[PDB]
Formats: sequence, C-alpha cells, structure tokens
Amino acid sequence: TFISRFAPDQPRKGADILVEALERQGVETVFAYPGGASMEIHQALTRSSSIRNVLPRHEQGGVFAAEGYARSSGKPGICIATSGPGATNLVSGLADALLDSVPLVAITGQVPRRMIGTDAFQETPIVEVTRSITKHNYLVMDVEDIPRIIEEAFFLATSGRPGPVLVDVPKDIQQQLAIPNWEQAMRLPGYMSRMPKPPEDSHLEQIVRLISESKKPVLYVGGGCLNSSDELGRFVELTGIPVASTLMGLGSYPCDDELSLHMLGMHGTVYANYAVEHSDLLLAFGVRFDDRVTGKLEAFASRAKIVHIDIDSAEIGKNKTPHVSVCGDVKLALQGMNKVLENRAEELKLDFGVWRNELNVQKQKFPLSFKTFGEAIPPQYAIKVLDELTDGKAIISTGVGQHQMWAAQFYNYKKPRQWLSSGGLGAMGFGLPAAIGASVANPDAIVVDIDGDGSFIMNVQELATIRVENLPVKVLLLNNQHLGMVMQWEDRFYKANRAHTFLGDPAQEDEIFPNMLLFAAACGIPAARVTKKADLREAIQTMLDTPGPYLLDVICPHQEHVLPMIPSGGTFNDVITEGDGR
Amino acid sequence: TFISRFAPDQPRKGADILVEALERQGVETVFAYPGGASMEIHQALTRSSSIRNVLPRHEQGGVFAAEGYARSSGKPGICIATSGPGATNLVSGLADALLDSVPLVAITGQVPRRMIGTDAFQETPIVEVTRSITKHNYLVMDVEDIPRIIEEAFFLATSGRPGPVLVDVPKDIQQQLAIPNWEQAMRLPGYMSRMPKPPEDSHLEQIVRLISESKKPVLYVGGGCLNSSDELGRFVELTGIPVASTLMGLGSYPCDDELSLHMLGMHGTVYANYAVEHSDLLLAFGVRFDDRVTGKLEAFASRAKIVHIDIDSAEIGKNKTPHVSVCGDVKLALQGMNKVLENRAEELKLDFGVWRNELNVQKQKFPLSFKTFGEAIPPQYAIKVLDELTDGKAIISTGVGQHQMWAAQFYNYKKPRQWLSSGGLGAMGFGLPAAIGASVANPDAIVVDIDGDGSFIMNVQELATIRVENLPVKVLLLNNQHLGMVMQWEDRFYKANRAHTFLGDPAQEDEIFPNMLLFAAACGIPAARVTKKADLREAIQTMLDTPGPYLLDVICPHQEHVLPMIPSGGTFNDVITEGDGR
Ligand SMILES: Cc1cc2nc3c(=O)[nH]c(=O)nc-3n(C[C@H](O)[C@H](O)[C@H](O)COP(=O)(O)OP(=O)(O)OC[C@H]3O[C@@H](n4cnc5c(N)ncnc54)[C@H](O)[C@@H]3O)c2cc1C
Ligand SMILES: Cc1cc2nc3c(=O)[nH]c(=O)nc-3n(C[C@H](O)[C@H](O)[C@H](O)COP(=O)(O)OP(=O)(O)OC[C@H]3O[C@@H](n4cnc5c(N)ncnc54)[C@H](O)[C@@H]3O)c2cc1C
Ligand SMILES: Cc1ncc(C[n+]2c([C@@](C)(O)OO)sc(CCOP(=O)(O)OP(=O)(O)O)c2C)c(N)n1
Ligand SMILES: Cc1ncc(C[n+]2c([C@@](C)(O)OO)sc(CCOP(=O)(O)OP(=O)(O)O)c2C)c(N)n1
Ligand SMILES: COc1nc(C)nc(NC(=O)NS(=O)(=O)c2ccccc2OCCCl)n1
Ligand SMILES: COc1nc(C)nc(NC(=O)NS(=O)(=O)c2ccccc2OCCCl)n1
Ligand SMILES: [Mg+2]
Ligand SMILES: [Mg+2]
Ligand SMILES: [Mg+2]
Ligand SMILES: [Mg+2]
Repeated sequence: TFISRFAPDQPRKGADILVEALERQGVETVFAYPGGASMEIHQALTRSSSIRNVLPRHEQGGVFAAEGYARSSGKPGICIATSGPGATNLVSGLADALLDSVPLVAITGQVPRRMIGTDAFQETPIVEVTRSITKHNYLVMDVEDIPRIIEEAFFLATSGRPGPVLVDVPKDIQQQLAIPNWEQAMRLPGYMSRMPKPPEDSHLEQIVRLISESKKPVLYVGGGCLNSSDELGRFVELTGIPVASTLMGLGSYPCDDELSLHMLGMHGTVYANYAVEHSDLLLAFGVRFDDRVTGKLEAFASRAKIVHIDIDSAEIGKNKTPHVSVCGDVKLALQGMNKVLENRAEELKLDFGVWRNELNVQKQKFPLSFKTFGEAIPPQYAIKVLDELTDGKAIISTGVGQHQMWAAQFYNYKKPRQWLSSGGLGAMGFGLPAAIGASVANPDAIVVDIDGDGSFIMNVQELATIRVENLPVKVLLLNNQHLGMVMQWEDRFYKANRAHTFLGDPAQEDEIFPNMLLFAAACGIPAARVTKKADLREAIQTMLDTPGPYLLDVICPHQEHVLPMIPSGGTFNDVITEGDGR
Repeated sequence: TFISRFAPDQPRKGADILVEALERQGVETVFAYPGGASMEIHQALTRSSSIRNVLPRHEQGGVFAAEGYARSSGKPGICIATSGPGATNLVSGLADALLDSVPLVAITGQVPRRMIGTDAFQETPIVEVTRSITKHNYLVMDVEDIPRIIEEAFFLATSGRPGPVLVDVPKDIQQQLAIPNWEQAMRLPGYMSRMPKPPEDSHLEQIVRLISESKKPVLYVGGGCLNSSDELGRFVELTGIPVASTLMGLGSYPCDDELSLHMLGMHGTVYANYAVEHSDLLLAFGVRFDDRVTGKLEAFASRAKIVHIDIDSAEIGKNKTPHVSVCGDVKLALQGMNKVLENRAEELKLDFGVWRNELNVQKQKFPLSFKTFGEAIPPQYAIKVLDELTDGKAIISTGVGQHQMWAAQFYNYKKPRQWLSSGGLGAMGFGLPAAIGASVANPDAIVVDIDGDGSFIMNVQELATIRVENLPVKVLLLNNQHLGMVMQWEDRFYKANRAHTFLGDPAQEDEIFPNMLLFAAACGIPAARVTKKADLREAIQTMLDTPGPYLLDVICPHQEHVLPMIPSGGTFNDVITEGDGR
C-alpha cells in the first residue's frame, strides 16, 4: 500500500505527480542533470524521500549510468535531462539501449506546449529525433496524462523485449496543478493483445523430440537468457548439450564450466564456432543471429536443424530461417522442456559424450592463447589476474574495442548481469558511467570498469561523479595508446597504414599520453600505473583492497591482436588464428 | 441549452456519444455511407431526431456533397465513411477541401484498436494516408476522448484558415459504453496562441495612406473574402478602386457592377490582367498568389506596392513578396479601414476616375467574346441565358474544364457562395454531388450544376441520390463530346494531335455518346436534349419551371476555346485573345 506525500484531494504540480508516478513504480534511483525546462522536476525530486538522484557530469553519462543500473539489476534505469542540448545528449544511450534490449525510461523536459514548433529557446523535437531509436516515446500534452503515460512507459520498457521509452514533458505541464488519478487504465490494446502466450506443450514436445534424434546438438544462448540462469542450468544437466554464448549472453551459463564452449562469433573461440559449424541441432535461445555471430548467413550452421525461441516474433526468421520456432519467454520454454526431459529421462536416454569429446579435442588443439613479451604486460593476462583476485564475482563493465573482447574472453562470469558491455551499437565511453550505475544498484559488489584509453577519455568527466557519490568503482585501464580495434584492422587489411588511430602525443612519442593518473587525481581518486608484468598482480590487489574508487593504468604493448578472428561476412574456414601487429 | 436523449449519468455507446457530439455542434445534415466498421455510428444516427443523413451512392459523392454543403452555407460539411475502401474513397475530397480552404469534418470507421497494424479486414492506415491532405486528423484511442476530439475537429475545421479534419474511430470505441464529459477543455494551446489578433490601427492607417498616395490601385480579392461581402462593398464605395477577383473569390464583389473587372489570371479578362499589370497599388485581400493568377511571378504586378492581408501567416510572402502585410481576418481589416476612410473622407479626397477610365477603355476594346456558328449552341451563350432566366440568383456548381471557365466568365454572381467550383485541386466530378449538398443546405434556392460530359459521368451515380432525396437539382450539361480543356491544349501546343480526349463512340462518330438522357431516365429524373440555338431559351426555361430535378443535355461544338488565355508561366504580353480548334 503506497503512501503519498499529498492528500488524495490535494492539487500538486505536474512535476510532483511525475515524481510520485516514479515512486509508485518502485523507482529508488534516477540519473538527472538539471536545466531550465526540467527545473520543476528537479525541485520535486528534492521533495521525495525515497528517490535519490545521482548527478552526472554529462547527460550521456546519465543515460549510460541508467543502462549500467538496468543491465546489472534487471530493473529499469531512469535518466532525466532538460530540453534541447540535454535531450540530444541522451541519444547515443537511447540507441544503445534499443539495440541491446535494455529496459530504460528517459524523461526530458520540454519547452511550454504553446512554444512547440516555434524554434523556441532550447527546443529540440526530441520525440521526432528519437522515434527510430526508442521502443516507444511520448509527448505529454496534458497534466492529466502523467500517471497513465509513466505507467505505460515502465510497462513497455520492461515487458516483452525490453527497451528504452522516452517521455517528453513540457514545462507548463510540470507547473500545472492537478489531482492525479492513479487508477487510469493503460491504452495499449494492440501491444497487450500481441504479447506472447505461455509456450504450448505441442511446440515443447517437438523440441525435446528433436534433441533425442540429434547427435551434434549445440546450445546458442544470448541476451534473452539473462533471467533464465537456473532454468538453462537445469536444462544442460538433463541434456548434456554444450553451451555457446553470444557477447550479450555471457554468464547465463557459467564460463568456468565443463560444458561451456564460451563465446562464438567473429572473435569467438575456435571450438565454439566449430561446434555450430558442424552441429545438426542448433538450439538458439534468446538470440538474434546478428552478423558478428553468423558471418555469412548461408554458411552459418549450414547442416543443422535450427530451433529459435524468441520473445519477439519479428526476430524469428529475420536473418536465419528456422525449422522449429517458439515465440515466447525462453524462461517458460526451458521450464516446460525441463519437465518433459525429467519425466522421460529413462525413456529418452540422452548421451552426447561422442559429440562432447569431438569438441573437447578442438578445445585442446585450439584454445584461447596469448603471448608474453619480456616484462611487458599482456592485456589478456591482466584480465585473468583480475578474474583470479576477484574470484570471478566482480561486476565488469567495458568500453568498446580490443579490451572489450579480452574482457569477454578472459574473465569467467559465473552469473548473468556481471557482464555489462555495449554489443549492438558498440558505443565507446560506456564503461565508466555504466560502472557508476552498476555500483549504485549493487553497492556491496566489486565493480570494475575494464576500459580502453580511447573509450575511457570520452566520458572521463564522470570521475567527478564517482568521487562525489563515493562509489567504490575500480578502473582497470588497458592502455595501448591506440584506438586498438581500428588499429588491428589497419594491420590486417590496410598494410598497417595508420589513419588517426594513435591517441598519444607524436611530439613525445614514447610518453604515455594523456596521463590518466592526473585525471583521477583531479577528482580525488587514488591511482597508480603498472608497466612490468611482475608488478601487475600486486597492483591489481592494491586496487581491490584500497577502499573506494581506484584507477589502475595498465600499460600494454599496442601490437596485440584480438584472436581468433573470422573476417566480416566470412565462414569458419576463414578464421584467423595467428598474427599480430609485429 | 442542449437537450440530450440520454440521462447525464446514463452510459451509452461511443457511437451515441459521437452523434450527440455532432448535435451539440449544431450539425443537422451528414453524408454517410455505411459499412462494417461504421455500422454503430449509423445505428446511432437513426436514433437522432435532429440529424438527417443523405446517403450518397459513392463516398467521393459523399465528401463532395459535404463540400457543396459547406461552400454554399459557411457551415462545416460532415461526411462519414466506413474503414478501408470507404475511407480511401474520401481522399480526393479531403485534398480538394484543403487546397480550397473548405471547412469539413470527415469521420471514418476503423477496425478495432487491437487489430490496428495487423492488415485486418478492410484496414487502411487512413490517418497516415491523409496527414498531408488534411488540416489535421485524429485516431481516437479511447471512448473518453470523443467529446474533446469532435469539438477540436469542428474548431480546427472552421477557425483560422478553414480546412478538412478527419477523425478515425475504431469500431470497439463505438461500442464501448461510457458517460461523456462535455466540459473537457480543448488541447490546442499552440494553435490557439498563434491565432491572428484583430488588426492594429498601426497597420490599417498605413494602408489607407498608401491608397491616397497611389494613382492606379487595383483590388485583388479571393476566397478569403467570402464572409466580407458587405465590408468589401463599403470599402469600394469609399475608395472607388476597381475589383479584380480570383476564381475562388467570384461574387464577393458583384460581377454585374460598374467597378467589377471580373476574373483575373490565366483565363481572366484582358482588362483585369491589364489593371494588375500596370497597377501601382495591389490590394491583395484573401488571396494566395497561385500560379494560375500570377503566371511568371517576377512579372506579376511588377510596378505595384503590394498589400497582402491574409489570415494564414504562412501565405504572406510565400510566392510574391509584399511591401505591407497584415496577418488577420480581412473582414476586420476592412471594417477598420472603412472607419478611417469614412472619417478622413473630405481630407483624403480619393478619386481614381482617371485610372478607372483607362481601364474602361480596355474593357470596351477587349471584352469577353464568343462566336455563333449557324444554329449551333455557343456554350458561353447558354450560360448567359441561364444567368438571365435565373436573374443571377442561382447557386452554381461546376465540374472542371472549359465549361467551368465559361461558367465563371459568363454568369454574374451577385453574392459569394453562389459559386461552388473546385479551383486548387480542380477535381472533375465535383459538380453533381456539390449541387446535392448545396440544395440540402439551401432547399429554397435555384441550384444548377453546370457540368461537362467528362466530369458529369464520373459521379453520375449521384443521380440516384438526387431522386431519392427529391432535391430540385438542375443539370446544365455542356456536352462537347470531349475532355475539352485538355483538347484545347492539344490544339494550341500539340498540333491538335488527339491523345485520348474524345469521349464518344468512334464506331458511331457523329452520335452523341453516351446518351445522358437515359442516365437521368434510369434514376427517374426528367431530361431533354437541345441542339439548335433557337430552342435553347425555352429548354432552359422548361428545366427551371419543371419542379424537382432536371437534366438538360446542351450539345455544343467541340472546337470552342476558352479565351483569353495567358500560357502557363507567361506574362500579360503573352495573352492569347483569338483562335479555336477550327
Ligand atoms: C567490437 C565488438 C565485437 C563483437 N564481436 C562479437 C562476437 O565475436 N561474438 C558475439 O556473440 N558478439 C559480438 N559482438 C556483439 C554483437 O554485435 C551483438 O550485440 C551480439 O552478438 C548479439 O547478442 P544476442 O544474439 O544474444 O541478441 P541480443 O542483442 O542480446 O537480443 C536478445 C534477443 O533475445 C530475445 N529475447 C529477449 N528476451 C527474451 C526472452 N525472455 N525470451 C526469449 N527471447 C528473448 C530478443 O527479442 C532478442 O532477439 C561484438 C560487439 C562489439 C562492439
Ligand atoms: C481549369 C482551371 C483554370 C483556372 N484558371 C484560373 C484563372 O484563370 N483565374 C483564377 O483566379 N483562378 C483560376 N483557377 C483557380 C485556381 O487554380 C485557384 O484555386 C485560385 O486561383 C486561387 O484562389 P485564391 O487566390 O482566392 O486563394 P484561396 O484558395 O481561395 O485561399 C484563400 C486565401 O485567403 C486566405 N484567407 C482565408 N480566409 C481569410 C480571412 N477571413 N481573412 C483573410 N484571409 C483569408 C487563406 O489563408 C488563403 O491564402 C483555375 C482553376 C481550374 C481548375
Ligand atoms: C563512440 C564511438 N566512436 C567510434 C567507434 C569506433 N571504434 C570501434 C569499433 C570496433 O566499434 O569500430 O566500429 S573500437 C574503437 C577504438 C577503441 O579504442 P579503445 O578505447 O582505446 O579500445 P582498444 O582496446 O584500444 O581497442 C573505435 C574508434 C565506437 N565503437 N564508438
Ligand atoms: C479527376 C480528374 N481527372 C483529370 C483531370 C484533368 N482534366 C482537366 C484539367 C484542366 O484539370 O487538366 O489538368 S479538365 C479535363 C477534361 C474536362 O472534361 P469535361 O468534363 O467534359 O469538361 P470540358 O468542358 O469539356 O473541358 C481533364 C481531363 C481533372 N481536372 N480531374
Ligand atoms: C537563460 O534563460 C533561462 N535560464 C534558465 C536557467 N531557465 C530558464 N527557463 C525558462 O525560460 N522557462 S520558460 O519560460 O517556460 C521558456 C520559454 C520559452 C522557451 C523555453 C523556455 O524554457 C525551456 C528552456 Cl529554458 N531560462
Ligand atoms: C463480411 O464481414 C463483415 N461484414 C459486415 C457487414 N460487417 C462486418 N463487421 C466486422 O467484422 N466487425 S469486427 O469484428 O469488429 C472486425 C474484426 C476484424 C477486422 C475488421 C473488423 O471490422 C471492420 C471491417 Cl468490417 N464484417
Ligand atoms: Mg603468463
Ligand atoms: Mg586503446
Ligand atoms: Mg448570341
Ligand atoms: Mg467535355
């Protein structure tokens, strides 16, 4: 039973109605940066005792923190910005949340309703700008609609395939006095009538049947399984099917497990891509068959019966055409299939030990490998040490690039929502603000931003946020002085011709530039640099043991390449397994 | 004080709420064609005792009748159609009403809300289709919004620059029971804050000043003056400025008046186009400077100070850049200027008799002329006889083409809203259904559809409507067996090479085809054909004296050309004054 701060017959500002609408959704944290068009909302936030605001230093930091909050908790992330330049600073995070299916509610202040369309001060038609990069958006045109629209926004953001919803609120609506009606029904008849139903036994029986008739089955799990950790684990016990995971699915099935093929795709392991290449049954659970994973679509799982379980009917058959399809929640499909598998256990007699042994041969012939040069620090090794010293229990956020791939390859995530990374859009600058949101959502967890030097500097201003909010955010900065992933493609395909990928100072070519330690010092954050591989273990331990925030500048040789690599649009026969920039 | 047919606490269907919403707007006549998605609305219409439905035989006839109703009365015309093929049949009339600024409210049934977007039975996304050809449109998503949206539709259609508004009503909303709230405020804050204010004396004084300083002033009046007949007439008394009128403005100033220059433009009189060509002050009242009137914009009124009074700020300076501009209702501007002119009468001493005499010389050297060949009926002469026998008091609707021009040139409209013609879009088939709407709105008036044989056959099915509704609609069919206006351009610019402009039967080339008398006979409408000019006067008199509907098939030589003609994009020096298809 909710307790309002206003009498049921007492008129309050629309901004107070909006804040209470957030309170009634269970919101405890927002990421709000004030401006003229949203001042009323910020005043109403100070009047709330249950909602805390984390003031970022850039609205892109605000939306990315809301993402990290959401990705690490399963709850919707809430960011708030003013009109115009505040709203446009949210755009990268909105697109990021849509491509990765992250539940997000973004609220933007807007000019007064009568000023809309007149090129008013700090006016941006943000509803038009963001229509194609949000799951849905709204322009509130009356204070009476605030309870309903906020409720619909949270429902749309969190139900079905999750995504971002933007709510544009004109300033005059924030000031207008009204008595809210919290009993209004939502106006989503089409959306609600097309929400997937529980999976029928008809479809679930056929899948278990295809499993018993197959000899080379491969699980292909992705971001849709983040809430099915227990069900997927039980499913693997009952079937013994090896698990290949996408970038977004990492941790749904434990990485340090015997049946784990780890990541597949462009930078997936040789044995995971091998398994899919030669499988006869592909169980595609919570995946969208993106080009990083499949390469050439015609060659992807070319001799496999493809079972695709997805909550979005539009994804089924979008790129790869399945044989069997189930449109529904993969959590429920796993539960139904687990019952059938448990009952018919002695009848089915499932044993894929011959297939698993064929894969474990590839696993030992072509494992993930890295080279140690003198006393230089291998980035892959630094992440393995972090995994060891944190016991694989840390929440990991990343930027985008080589360090992102190494953070995916060389850390054994035991649970979903430890892995917070921008996969579909791949937005640099995500790692630091995402760690802010993850730490606020999980204040007792070890939170480490494994960042690159290009990605880290893009939103370096959020170090001030970390200090002011006294968040124990650790930064493991893999510093190669380059835009590494673009540098790698220069080496492979452009004869190592450098086109603006060096991030240091060419006048002092052998100096680490910039000095990231002084960025941390500017914000009162203790920091250190490590260069010798012998010193790396104690340096990471110091970062972990030092209470509060900490930045560890880990210098790495830039000639490292992420391996293996299947070229874009290629097949398994095109996989690159050796070579670097030396 | 309105009297509802339901108790204020009694729930009724949304369809009954919609019909009462029409009743509360003063609606007495709708033009509604039933279908599955609008059956509920039609059931609710039979329960209304104050609203009469005129069932057309085609929804295009329905919307064009709503136009004729509106154009002839100043009230909004209301048409109703079912979803899908009913809605798409409204499209030509919606575009027609937008280009001519006709107040119109179109209501379309729609599939149930949950079916929208699923390619349901008879589903058309009519709101998307018609967004660019309506002033505004709505998709009603809750039964509670019906009172507000209907009120906003009528307000938007009739206020400012009038235009069509479409309201799309899903079938489930028509069936849902609710208690309407008729006190809801409209949500048009931007539109209402930008509605033009009464004209300031600052701007009105400057215009009267420019009048006293000019020696060759020309009034240039259009469709925006249809409600300023008295004010414009008083303005002409106080200034003695000659009046040139657009196609849409005909009748605002009486045609059979001494100061009337009649129509200007592509087929305007030589003296009207002369006056504008050599004017030093152009009073552009309620006009939009379209290409038919101006020709080459740089040459149009090239040596004139241009005063443009328009209620739409977007029209001021759109094609021609004025010197002085007033954004407001021309009715109020005329009233304000009339006060100034009346007070400073002896001070201003306005006399343009020198300019008027220079124009009356052109008026006598180059008047409107037509040629009589043997006993063949000149179409121009037929319209002059109709003018005489009706004493210039008939409501005239037309199709589009040569007959439309002759109906504009050779009938002296004494008041606005006697002239109902499609000017901006120029849609053939307008004349017959427009006469239906004009007769329903003016049941004691003489209503004559001056139609062409191509235009008349397009909506010939509305003859059944005329008989069933027992409307005294007269049809003066100027039958030249051709698509005359396109034929004229073939003669002038394509060496008379015929490209599908002959409407008769080439097997029986000298037979009148089709036999329009049998179309009228099929619908129990008395009819006659006249071919000899000597018989024309009695035939028209018989048409007028015979009570009820009547069709007069007036056979005309097809080689007639509308004269004069300024070629498209030409100047006054390019005017064509002689020649035909002989
Ligand atoms: C530099 C870089 C390199 C990359 N290389 C790789 C790579 O080598 N390998 C790799 O895997 N990725 C790689 N990616 C990531 C990549 O581009 C995509 O983000 C990722 O492959 C897609 O993950 P997904 O298939 O699990 O679909 P997601 O983006 O996670 O979407 C989830 C899918 O499951 C469905 N779903 C959601 N919820 C449910 C539910 N409850 N039940 C059923 N279905 C549900 C959704 O409708 C959607 O179809 C890389 C990214 C970057 C930036
Ligand atoms: C075959 C054919 C030939 C044609 N040839 C000619 C021709 O030779 N000559 C000719 O004149 N037309 C001709 N037309 C008609 C033509 O294409 C245009 O419809 C017409 O010229 C435009 O009329 P208008 O300038 O009065 O503007 P309208 O279409 O009547 O619009 C009214 C204008 O006044 C403004 N307004 C409305 N209400 C008010 C108010 N209360 N106060 C102030 N302003 C207001 C509106 O914003 C708008 O700018 C022809 C049409 C056809 C089909
Ligand atoms: C906002 C933004 N701008 C540019 C991008 C294009 N990319 C990349 C890519 C793979 O998306 O190529 O398309 S990765 C990358 C360079 C990463 O520099 P680093 O942070 O130092 O990490 P590393 O360990 O050295 O590799 C660039 C420039 C991007 N994704 N986001
Ligand atoms: C729905 C529609 N289709 C085609 C049209 C193109 N036009 C015309 C025009 C000027 O708009 O040329 O653009 S006029 C015209 C022929 C008129 O045949 P009539 O009715 O017999 O009259 P008349 O006395 O003989 O001239 C055509 C074909 C049109 N406007 N509407
Ligand atoms: C320096 O100007 C300033 N500074 C600050 C800190 N606040 C405000 N607020 C404000 O202008 N409110 S407003 O009247 O409703 C308003 C009117 C018109 C257009 C926009 C608009 O607001 C939306 C953007 Cl501020 N203005
Ligand atoms: C021959 O079928 C028929 N005939 C007639 C005369 N009426 C109806 N009515 C009807 O189908 N109503 S509906 O259930 O709500 C409905 C459901 C789905 C899609 C559309 C739809 O209606 C909108 C278009 Cl009819 N159907
Ligand atoms: Mg080592
Ligand atoms: Mg780098
Ligand atoms: Mg004669
Ligand atoms: Mg004709």
